Amino acid sequence: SGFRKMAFPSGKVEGCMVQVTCGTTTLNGLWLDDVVYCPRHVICTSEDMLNPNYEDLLIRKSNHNFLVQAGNVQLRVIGHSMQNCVLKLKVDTANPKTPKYKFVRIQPGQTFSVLACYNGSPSGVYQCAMRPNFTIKGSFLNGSCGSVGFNIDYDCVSFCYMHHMELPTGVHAGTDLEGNFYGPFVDRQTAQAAGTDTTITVNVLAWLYAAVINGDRWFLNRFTTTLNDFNLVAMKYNYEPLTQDHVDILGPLSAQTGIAVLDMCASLKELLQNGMNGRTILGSALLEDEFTPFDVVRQCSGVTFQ
Amino acid sequence: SGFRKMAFPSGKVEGCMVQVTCGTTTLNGLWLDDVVYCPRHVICTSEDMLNPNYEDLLIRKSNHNFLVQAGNVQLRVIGHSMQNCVLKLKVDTANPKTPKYKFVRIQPGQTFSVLACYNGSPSGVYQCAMRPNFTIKGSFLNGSCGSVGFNIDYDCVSFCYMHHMELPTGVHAGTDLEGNFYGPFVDRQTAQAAGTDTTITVNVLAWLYAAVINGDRWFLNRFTTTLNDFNLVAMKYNYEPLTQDHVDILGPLSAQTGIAVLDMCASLKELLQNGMNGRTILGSALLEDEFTPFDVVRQCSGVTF
Ligand SMILES: CN(C)c1ccc(N(Cc2cc(Cl)cs2)C(=O)Cc2cncc3ccccc23)cc1
Ligand SMILES: CN(C)c1ccc(N(Cc2cc(Cl)cs2)C(=O)Cc2cncc3ccccc23)cc1
Repeated sequence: SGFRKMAFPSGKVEGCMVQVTCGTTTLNGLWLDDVVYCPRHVICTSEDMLNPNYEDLLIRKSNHNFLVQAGNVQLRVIGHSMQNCVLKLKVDTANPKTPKYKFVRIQPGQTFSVLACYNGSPSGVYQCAMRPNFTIKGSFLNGSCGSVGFNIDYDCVSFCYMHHMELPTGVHAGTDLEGNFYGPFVDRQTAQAAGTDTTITVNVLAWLYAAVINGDRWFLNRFTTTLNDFNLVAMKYNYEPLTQDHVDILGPLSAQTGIAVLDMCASLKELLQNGMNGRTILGSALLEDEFTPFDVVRQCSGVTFQ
Repeated sequence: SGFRKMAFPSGKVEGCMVQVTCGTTTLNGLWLDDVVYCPRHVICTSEDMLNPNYEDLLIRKSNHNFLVQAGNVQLRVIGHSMQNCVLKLKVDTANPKTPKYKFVRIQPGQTFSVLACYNGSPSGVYQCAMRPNFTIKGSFLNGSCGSVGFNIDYDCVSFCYMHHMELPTGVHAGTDLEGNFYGPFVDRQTAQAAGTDTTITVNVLAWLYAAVINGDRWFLNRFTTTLNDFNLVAMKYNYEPLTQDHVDILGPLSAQTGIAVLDMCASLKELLQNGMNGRTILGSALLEDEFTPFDVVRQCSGVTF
């Protein structure tokens, strides 16, 4: 038993991290086969970032303007192209540690592990959720750009996030590995803001199921609700709508605990109306929404990765 | 900016994990050079566990009673010895992925990463503190025994924890890599209970300094405290005493922020009195005590490995 915010083991991703330098800008790149992926803003000075024309900035760069370092080993750049907000550096050396991998774009509410890096070297690993406002609450200092987020399924690393930006509120924004931003953000130093955020309802319900699995049941009640009546109440509390798909995804946790999804919805309904009355759930005085249904099942059933 | 509970990258440890089977019992082992380290209870059945005599159980074993699997490769056991509550299986093959490593015994309050494993395969990585009552608040299912806890300094893995047991409260107990239990716990299925736990005061203070470094000052006040008046108050909230050593360890964070350690102690005193009044500190509605002063500096300064 016990329930912790748990990252995927980072080894397969650690073997993919490199340092990318262009002029006075150094950040991280992801080295898969013979391509290094990094934020295209590696080609910018702080002055360029005010109003960059990435096409024009890049056309002035040659292969030898890009210094790629994999630990101690200099990789020679033999080609470069941009895809959306990611630069792709073709190198002379295929990464021999390249894992089985996919590039996947995730939905708001989905979690991933971040391997925070500086100078192509890992600092640490933590879990993030893609918020409904397409930000993440990360821990990123200057030089962290090009750090990635990922999930593992068996032996397949699904890369879902590359780090580009910190917003004024101290939350973080980035792209998928095809360089498409999550959220209405641009890679220019201009006035940009996290939108009003909402609570990831399906994840709170997953975490209530985690609480029940772990012996915390005080919030269960004799009541039920329709999906419709649940959503009418929860939307007043800036909770995301719960869909039939969310209900279906909670099926396995409902079956393991013997608590019908709509019965857990009735419990959550009462929690939103009454608060906790000074009690805690899994050692938290807040309703946690950064655990997916899969995160709970994976942790509570000991799923491993080969 | 931002501040998260952050584990060490697990790659160096992932390369050390194997599966150890003795009879019907399967758990995890740690393969460094030509030795596999695992809990000595791998030689027990559930029936053996009430009052096992491990000397007597072990002398009955041959090398070939121990099945060690490193992925697809069977490692041949060529010797075994017991050191306190750990079994050392000598194997015919040195682990080529052996990192630079040390075995360390940590103090209560110190943090480490756990790589939770089943069947010699990693499930996930999280950060833990050795509680003052010598338990850890982990996430461990049956089969997790032999999962290890560790710190990294650059390229050196310091192994500090091996997982043996879950207590009735759902907290966890284990040993150092020399097989000495943290706390008064024993590897027997006897009634054993976590003592009353306390809050790791020096860590709460570190985390308040993390909050200040991250741009949040709402909880500060105009007051100071003597160290003695601080301890008199905080002990009423089941906080560990703060020692002059703890004050000294908070020096660098105090100097970075311009907040005197005793001034931060005055803030903590008021937080315990008032609570948060609907606010959070670094996204938490409770006072977090599983970040050391070093964890804060490491994370706020971007130390890499
Ligand atoms: C000099 N360069 C290349 C440069 C590149 C990126 C940044 N910025 C600002 C912006 C990024 C985007 Cl995308 C639009 S505006 C950042 O947000 C980088 C950044 C990322 N993550 C934590 C940070 C923490 C502090 C300061 C900057 C951080 C500034 C300069
Ligand atoms: C059959 N075997 C070898 C065996 C070995 C250990 C255990 N126990 C009970 C005890 C361990 C110790 Cl040390 C003394 S009593 C555990 O606590 C293992 C364990 C560890 N971590 C999460 C657990 C969660 C559920 C159940 C058992 C868990 C039981 C059988």
